[PDB]
Amino acid sequence: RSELTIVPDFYPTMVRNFNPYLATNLRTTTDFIYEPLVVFNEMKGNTPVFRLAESYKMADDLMSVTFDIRKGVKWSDGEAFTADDVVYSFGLLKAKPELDQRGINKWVTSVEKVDEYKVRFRLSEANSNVPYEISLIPIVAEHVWKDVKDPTTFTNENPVGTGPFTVIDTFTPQLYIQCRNPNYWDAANLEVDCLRVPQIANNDQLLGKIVNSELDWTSSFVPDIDRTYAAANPNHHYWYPAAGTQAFMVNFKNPDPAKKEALDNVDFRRAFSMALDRQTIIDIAFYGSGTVNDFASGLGYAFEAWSDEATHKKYKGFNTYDVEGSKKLLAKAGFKDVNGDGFVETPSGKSFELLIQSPNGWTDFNNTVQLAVEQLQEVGIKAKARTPEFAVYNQAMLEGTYDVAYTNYFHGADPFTYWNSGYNSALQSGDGMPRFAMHYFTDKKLDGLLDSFYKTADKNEQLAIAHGIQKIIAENQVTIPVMSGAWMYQYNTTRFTGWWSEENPKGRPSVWAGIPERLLHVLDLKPVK
Ligand SMILES: CC(=O)N[C@@H]1[C@@H](O)[C@H](O[C@@H]2O[C@H](CO)[C@@H](O)[C@H](O)[C@H]2NC(C)=O)[C@@H](CO)O[C@H]1O
Ligand SMILES: [Mn+2]
Repeated sequence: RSELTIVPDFYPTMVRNFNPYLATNLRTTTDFIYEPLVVFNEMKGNTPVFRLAESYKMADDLMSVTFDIRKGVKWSDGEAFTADDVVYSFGLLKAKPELDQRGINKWVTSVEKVDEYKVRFRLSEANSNVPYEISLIPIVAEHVWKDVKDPTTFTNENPVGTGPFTVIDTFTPQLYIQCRNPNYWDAANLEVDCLRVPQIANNDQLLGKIVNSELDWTSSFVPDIDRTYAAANPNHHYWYPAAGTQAFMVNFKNPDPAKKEALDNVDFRRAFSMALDRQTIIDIAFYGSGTVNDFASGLGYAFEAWSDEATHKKYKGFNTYDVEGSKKLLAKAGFKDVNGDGFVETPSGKSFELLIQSPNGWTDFNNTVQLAVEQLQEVGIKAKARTPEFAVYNQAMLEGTYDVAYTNYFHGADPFTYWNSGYNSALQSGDGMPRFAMHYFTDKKLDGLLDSFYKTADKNEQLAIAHGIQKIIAENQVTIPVMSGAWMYQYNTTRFTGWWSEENPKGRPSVWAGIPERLLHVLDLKPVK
């Protein structure tokens, strides 16, 4: 039996939860258990790869879109996959908005069933990118979930899915094995029988295992990769294609008076920013992987084609290592040390220590925070590294109780994914939404520009919109962008072949939940002969 050992996420222990709509589920639920209608290859310019849906047609006015369901597709329990499943799934999100992870309810007014295998989504507002948005909403089995009294707490321990791996062959606190859907519609193209998911708590435990070659597919941070991982075995391979932005997010509505006086001050944010030595952070915390990001808007040099150089040039200085500039700005801004501790107090003389957040186990981020704390001390800003578990880290943000958090973002073929997910105030409310836009800075014009991006197909018009987004975010130094990272990815050729690589760059190679292309990738693998 071919078993592919994968690590899409860390856990202290394995807790059986296959609910695609809950943040507490196993990260092998979406894609593998519940296959999407379509999987957009974001690397290749967001090209749709059709799976459960055969095709789709967006109306010319961009106010609706139809999807043709592929006939002959079955749930793991033999029942047919039809339009009823899609209709029910979005209806569920309307019934329980906490399960709405994309904020899709705002855009989709209704989801009508044209026929057994055809559904039509009607929008509340024009969005040519709605097909992409729809593709990220998990679709569950209506014949099963209609009998579930409370979907919000349903752990779905014995899942019925459309995906390649639905059989829970083994489940212990330290390991679970997800095997082949006995009724998979694309069975002929699946050459991997089981997904082997061992319990790994953090980057330290992962390193020990990966160098010992007991893993096949991973996307973790690995220190000194060449010496410690690559040079240790000819089957140890990796590929780090460029990815999105990484930055420190500040909470504009921190409940502490002193902290809010600091964080909700653009001069302080710029001074915080100039204190950071971005290159040293990349060299030290990331071992030279990644590039400096001195775009106040967080755009990143990779997307320079979308940048208005003038805007970049004007705020670049506030996003460049400059100790003297940082201290001079703090002083000019009225931030001074009035109690002899070497740290600046707020203008009203209040003391504060910024608790910088980064998830426990994410050593590359943890090291970045500590480096940042030390760099901030140089400019007189008092801070301390905190490493709460991801759940806590994430919660403190949805609830706005954190101070500062270092984080990465998802990355698309253009800056929209980044700007929209990291700044649209619509994504700042609602349980079930990610952390990305939880800085609590809001602007009507910004939201308008963002929401207008896909209302037009005129690239020159979209560029004009992009420029408008750039200058609002840059002007307000909403976050403290630091760098553009990469899709960390490691593969072992000991047991399987067919992996994506620089030489076979089919798309984002990551195995993390949220990278739907992982379904396509796994379907390219085959055990060694
Ligand atoms: C865009 C995003 O939020 N991606 C998340 C990933 O960062 C995260 O993976 C973890 O990222 C850390 C920071 O680079 C790594 O140190 C850590 O090793 C890595 N973990 C694994 C298992 O690869 C994943 C998983 O938590 O979630 C994504 O949402
Ligand atoms: Mn002081």
